Amino acid sequence: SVSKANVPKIDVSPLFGDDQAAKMRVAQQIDAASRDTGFFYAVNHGINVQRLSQKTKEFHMSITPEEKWDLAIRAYNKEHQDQVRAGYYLSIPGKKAVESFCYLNPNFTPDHPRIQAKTPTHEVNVWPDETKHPGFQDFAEQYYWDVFGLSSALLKGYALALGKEENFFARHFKPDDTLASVVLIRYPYLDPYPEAAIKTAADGTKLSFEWHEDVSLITVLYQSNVQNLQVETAAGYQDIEADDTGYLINCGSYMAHLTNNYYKAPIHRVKWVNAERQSLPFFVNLGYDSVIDPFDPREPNGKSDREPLSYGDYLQNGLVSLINKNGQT
Ligand SMILES: CC(C)[C@@H](NC(=O)[C@H](CS)NC(=O)CCC[C@H](N)C(=O)O)C(=O)O
Ligand SMILES: [Fe+2]
Repeated sequence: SVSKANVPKIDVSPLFGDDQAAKMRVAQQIDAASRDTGFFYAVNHGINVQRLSQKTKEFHMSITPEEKWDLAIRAYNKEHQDQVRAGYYLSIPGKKAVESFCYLNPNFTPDHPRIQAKTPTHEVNVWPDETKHPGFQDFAEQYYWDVFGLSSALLKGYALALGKEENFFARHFKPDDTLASVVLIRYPYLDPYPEAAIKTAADGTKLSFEWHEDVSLITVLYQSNVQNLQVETAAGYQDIEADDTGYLINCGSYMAHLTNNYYKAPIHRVKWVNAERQSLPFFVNLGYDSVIDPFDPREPNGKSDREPLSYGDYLQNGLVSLINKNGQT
């Protein structure tokens, strides 16, 4: 018998306003969720998720093998040595079902100083041909800034929840240098479904992606309406109900580090379900040099003995570790 996780729906609209007490009431709800299962749905967020889903589906269903090779990351195309993060992550017919397209900050151009310095984790996005995918790049870049704006507001909520001024996290989340990424993931319907793409957990559950903590400050996720996620609790895994009108929010391991595990990064996994669906995360990453001094909200003085960790070092190590543990996606 698998139980269902308590995942509250939080109206985040006050975080865009100037009613300070209303913002505190949202923060209290974020705090409560972050100390319980670690997940909540953000509702009344203002993002046109219908258009997001439609445009993503048009892209996934119309891109051809030729185009996928041309956009592929270095794991799938040895010619693209500069594409570790950004580009197309191919499926492998009969072996690997999932495929995805990842893009980074649109402001990362050949002229950007971090690109000119060849700083790790910064890359210039690759895009399909405008004539084959009209409006796709325009849509995707605007979506990046829309979800950036929602994420900025959420970070104000997290700061207030922890007793800090509302710009405590957001001041490090800047359009000019954020390492945040969008991933447009297609999980396909397949018949027969390749057995190599199904993992069996210790408890017998069939999975598409094994247990992990997120490499992020927070993760801001839109998924279509097919139940798939489970969160670990002390009493075992619990199902997270789907909601295709809201964003599912959780903390990543950078938040756990800087709060001395007061807000844990929830361990979660993806159940195998044979259904055509979309999983569209935005990983809220800071800048390469961003450092937040850790603190412990449990102590009156907030003192922590944990070392400050540069976000760039955290991200570089975290991305590689996730591939080594859970496989190349
Ligand atoms: C659980 C979902 C978020 C999704 N999984 C995922 O997106 C998983 C686990 S959080 N994430 C990753 O592989 C990290 C992608 C990082 C990205 N290439 C980048 O360079 O920034 C899924 O549906 O499998
Ligand atoms: Fe995750």
